Amino acid sequence: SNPYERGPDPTESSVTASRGPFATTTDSVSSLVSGFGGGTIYYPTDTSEGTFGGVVIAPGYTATQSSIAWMGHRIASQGFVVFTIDTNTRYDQPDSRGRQILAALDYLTQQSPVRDRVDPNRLAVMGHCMGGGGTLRAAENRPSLKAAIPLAPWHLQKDWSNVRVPTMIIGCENDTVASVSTHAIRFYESLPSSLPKAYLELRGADHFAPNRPNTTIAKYVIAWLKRFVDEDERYEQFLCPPPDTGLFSDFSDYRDSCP
Repeated sequence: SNPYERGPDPTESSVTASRGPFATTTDSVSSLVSGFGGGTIYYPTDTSEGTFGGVVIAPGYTATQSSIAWMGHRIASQGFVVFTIDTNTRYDQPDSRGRQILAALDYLTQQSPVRDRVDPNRLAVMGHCMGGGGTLRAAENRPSLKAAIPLAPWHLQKDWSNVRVPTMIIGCENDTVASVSTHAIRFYESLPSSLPKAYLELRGADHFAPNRPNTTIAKYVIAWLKRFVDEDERYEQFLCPPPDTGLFSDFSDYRDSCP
């Protein structure tokens, strides 16, 4: 038995939906909170199935939470507590984002209005651009985390062989800000070979593809969160077998660790 399973058995239809089975609302967190620059918490209103996994998502350089908010209701409604932060300033570098992600996690589980709805043992980190570099760092530093999902990441450190948290890196094929050959793929290729991982490269997408609703991104994000945060093997169908990487797919490349 698995007590962390939430919601009905998933179909192609459910993973690609813009709103999953759970109704959601939001709490605001002011910038005067310490360790970061505030943000919005998206969470399910139904308590009857149990507590949910927690997820912090962080933006990129020069950007705010507006650039990631689409992920809030989208992911929370599949059965998660999702925290979209702002960083102290818009110009904080990756490792600083990393500190701040870690701080928003602690705030979510220890002090927020919705702490009583979050399982403090089941957490994940995601981010975009430098926020994704920060995501890598957070996972390097807090190996108790269940999942890490860097979107179009940027970081000067290329070697992430010390990461031990299941990691799905999502690259954008035509990224000229954080080109996949000097960022995303270098990171993926350095991950230990024993570690559950995946690299998704979106065909013909630019660097900002993560900042607007994207059905492909949402499906594999929801699946990776589900599989490792909730331990839920009902979502392994969407991860293995891997999908196709022809010119007739949304993916220009896909690497994995299957079975």
